[PDB]
Amino acid sequence: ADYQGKNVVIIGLGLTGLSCVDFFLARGVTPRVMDTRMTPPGLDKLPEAVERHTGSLNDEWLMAADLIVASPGIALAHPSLSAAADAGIEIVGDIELFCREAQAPIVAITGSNGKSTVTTLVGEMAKAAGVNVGVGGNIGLPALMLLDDECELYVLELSSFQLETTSSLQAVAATILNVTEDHMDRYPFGLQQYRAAKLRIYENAKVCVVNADDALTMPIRGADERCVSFGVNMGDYHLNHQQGETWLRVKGEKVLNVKEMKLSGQHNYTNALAALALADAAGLPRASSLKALTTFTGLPHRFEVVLEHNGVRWINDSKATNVGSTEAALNGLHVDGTLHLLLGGDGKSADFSPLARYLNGDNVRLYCFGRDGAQLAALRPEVAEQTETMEQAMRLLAPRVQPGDMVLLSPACASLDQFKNFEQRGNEFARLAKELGGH
Ligand SMILES: Nc1ncnc2c1ncn2[C@@H]1O[C@H](COP(=O)(O)O)[C@@H](O)[C@H]1O
Ligand SMILES: [Ca+2]
Ligand SMILES: [Ca+2]
Ligand SMILES: [Ca+2]
Ligand SMILES: [Ca+2]
Ligand SMILES: [Ca+2]
Ligand SMILES: [Ca+2]
Ligand SMILES: [Mg+2]
Repeated sequence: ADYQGKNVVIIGLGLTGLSCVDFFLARGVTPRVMDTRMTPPGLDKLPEAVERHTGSLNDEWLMAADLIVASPGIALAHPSLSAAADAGIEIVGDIELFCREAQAPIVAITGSNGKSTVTTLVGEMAKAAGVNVGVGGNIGLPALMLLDDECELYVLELSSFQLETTSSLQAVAATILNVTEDHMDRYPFGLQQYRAAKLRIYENAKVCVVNADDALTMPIRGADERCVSFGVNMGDYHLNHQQGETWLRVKGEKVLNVKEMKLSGQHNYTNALAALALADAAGLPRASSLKALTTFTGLPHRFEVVLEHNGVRWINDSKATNVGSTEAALNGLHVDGTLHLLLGGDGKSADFSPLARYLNGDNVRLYCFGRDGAQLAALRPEVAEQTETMEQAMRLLAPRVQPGDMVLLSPACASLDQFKNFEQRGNEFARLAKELGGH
C-alpha cells in the first residue's frame, strides 16, 4: 500500500508502536506517535523528526489523521477512538499494515493459551524443511519487523486485540486453539464477544484448523469444507493411548510415538497436533515436520520439565498465569504417584471453581502461596497447605515426594505480587527444584 503524503498517527510506544514508526519511516512517511504513559519505554528510541505526545491521547491529532494505527493495548471502544471512527477516520493495527505488504504465505495462530508454543513449533517445522520462515507477532517480535522479500513463509501469533483491527488477512492456514473466559476487561459482553474477535482469523483463510474439543473455535457459521480438526479423543489429528503408550494419529494412521518427542503433557501433544495440521495445510513436507517434533525442546516455563530425578518430575508451568492454562495442565494429567500442585500469586479476581473438579482423588496435595493462597486452599482444604512464598511451599513438599510423584508449578495466577515476572518465578522454581530434588 502507499502512504506517501498521509497524516499517520500511531497510538502506543511499546515495541509494536515502534515497529510501526520504523515501517513508515522506511517508506518516507514521518508519523506522529502518542502514548498515555508519560515516559513510555520506547520514547528514547524515537528519531528527532517524529512528533510525539505522551501522558494522554491527543484527540486533535487523532481527528486530523488520515490513518490511525492503534496498538492492541487500546480498545476500539475507547471514547477517543470511537469518536475518530464516528468521524470516518480509518483505524488499523500493525497486523493490518503487515498483511497489506506480506509477499509470502501466512500461517495465523490465535487462542487463549498455547499460541506461542504452536507458533514456535510451526516455525521449527518450516526450518526443518529449509524454509526461510519469519516467526513473530508476540510482543517481543512484532510482525512488521519480519517483513522481508527474502521471507518464504510467515508464522504469526495473533491476539484477539490485533484481530479486531485487521481486515486484510488471507491466511494459508489459520487456527483458534481454544477460547477460555479471559481478557474480560476488554470484552464486557462476555465470552462470545471475545470469541468474535478471534473468529476474524478465519475470514478468507484457505484452511481452518479447529479444536474438536472446543466448539468456540469453530468458524462463525459452523464447520465447513475448509476445516481440519485436532483433538484428544478424535478429529483429523488426535491422540491414541494404549498399552501404556501414546501416539499422534492423523486421518486414522499413527504417525509418531510421543516418546520420540521432547515435550510433556496432553495439552502440548494437542499443540503438536495443531502445529502439524497447520504445517500440512501450508504445504510443508510431512517428514521434516515430524522430524521437528522430535527435536523441538519447547519454550521455557510452558509445562517444562526442569528436573527428573529419583522418579519425581519437577514441572515449571510458570507461564500458567490464568485458570484456563492450569485447567489445561490438569486435564488428562498422567501421574503414577502423588501430584504436588503449587498454586499461588495474584489471581486477578478469577473464578477458581473450574479447577475444583480435577482436585479430588486420593493422590493430590495442594501447596498454595502468594496474595491469593487462602482462596486456592479453599478449593479442597483437607489436602491443602498455605505458605507465604513459593520457596516455603517447595520446602514443605520436598521431604514428602516419592518415586512416581510430580511437582507441578502451574500457579493459575500472575507473579507480580512476589516476582518481577513469570520468567523469574519459573527460574526460581527451577533453581529450588535442583536444590531440593537433585541430590
Ligand atoms: N493447548 C493449550 N490450552 C491451554 N493452555 C495451554 C495450551 N498449551 C499451552 N498452554 C499453557 O498456556 C500458557 C501459555 O502458553 P504459550 O502461549 O505457549 O506461552 C502456558 O502455561 C502453557 O503451558
Ligand atoms: Ca505499542
Ligand atoms: Ca497507549
Ligand atoms: Ca485480589
Ligand atoms: Ca502450613
Ligand atoms: Ca500462610
Ligand atoms: Ca506474571
Ligand atoms: Mg468435549
